[PDB]
Amino acid sequence: GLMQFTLPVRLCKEIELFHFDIGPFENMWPGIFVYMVHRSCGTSCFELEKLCRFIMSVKKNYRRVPYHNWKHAVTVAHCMYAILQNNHTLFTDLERKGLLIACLCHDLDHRGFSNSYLQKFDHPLAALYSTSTMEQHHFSQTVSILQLEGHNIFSTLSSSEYEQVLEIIRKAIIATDLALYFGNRKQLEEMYQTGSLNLNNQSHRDRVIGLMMTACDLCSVTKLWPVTKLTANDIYAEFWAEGDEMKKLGIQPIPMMDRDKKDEVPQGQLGFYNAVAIPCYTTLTQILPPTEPLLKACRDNLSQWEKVIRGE
Ligand SMILES: CO[C@@H](C)Cn1cc(-c2c(C)nc3c(N4CCOCC4)nccn23)cn1
Ligand SMILES: [Mg+2]
Ligand SMILES: [Zn+2]
Repeated sequence: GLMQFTLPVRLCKEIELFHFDIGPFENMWPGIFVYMVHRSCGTSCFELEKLCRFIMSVKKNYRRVPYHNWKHAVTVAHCMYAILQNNHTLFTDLERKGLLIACLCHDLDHRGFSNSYLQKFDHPLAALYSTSTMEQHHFSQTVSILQLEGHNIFSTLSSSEYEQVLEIIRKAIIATDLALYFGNRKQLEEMYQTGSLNLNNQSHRDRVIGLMMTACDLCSVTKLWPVTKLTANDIYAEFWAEGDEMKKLGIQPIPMMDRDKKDEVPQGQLGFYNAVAIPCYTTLTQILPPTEPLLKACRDNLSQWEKVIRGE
């Protein structure tokens, strides 16, 4: 069904740009991922029936929550595609293979609940996974799908390479734990400014891949303002539903997850953009200068939040 999809020609041109919004093409998302895989890895990387069976299985294991959903999977994959494209050489074939599958799988089975929640209100997942709670469960969900019948898209690789790619993926998914991000950036900014950053160093590499994942995970802030506005509505809904359950167990949530304090959201993003996004895409533009448009967009959206602050 999926397997004879062919992407529209106007979309072949625009999918290459950073600001591209997948949003209005819901039925084309599976075929846009397939297209994106073929363009970056080639038409022959996986067996089509294996890929399409996997791609649809992933989709099934994403829930109908307001933000951390199938749409967000394809969005973050797209932005990876764009970075990989604009910096093709730097990364290996096995990295390209893994990061796109990673971005597409990185929130597999999200419920709308932060690590923080799952840990406080003592839940199984926090039981099994002490830290980066959900981000582990996502990688687990990735492998259970990878090991369904006819779903193992990697089976034509050696054991050696199957366990390299799965590492790349594990690392990547885990790194989308925004908790881990902040310390990662600081190392990169330093490794950069001290003339010492060496893409050849495996450990330096994984950090950059890490920073890449966070640039991708957050890339909603790098789209035209109306799309960015509308997406924040989607996360904050998810955040608010979370905050309501803290209220139903007699605990005030942080303002961010309290729907009654929605006035403060503009300042919340103003911080998040200053504390996280601007620095995120600023270290990324230093390491990979062809990703500059991402920092460009972030800044435009910052002043929109700043504008909203002062009555405009
Ligand atoms: C729900 O997790 C809370 C405990 C803490 N927290 C909230 C965030 C957070 C905030 C404020 N905004 C985003 C965010 N986006 C920024 C708004 O547009 C959508 C993407 N993505 C991921 C995590 N985000 C990161 N950590
Ligand atoms: Mg996540
Ligand atoms: Zn995500």
